[PDB]
Amino acid sequence: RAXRFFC
Repeated sequence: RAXRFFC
């Protein structure tokens, strides 16, 4: 996605 939560 944007890499806020899954990074």
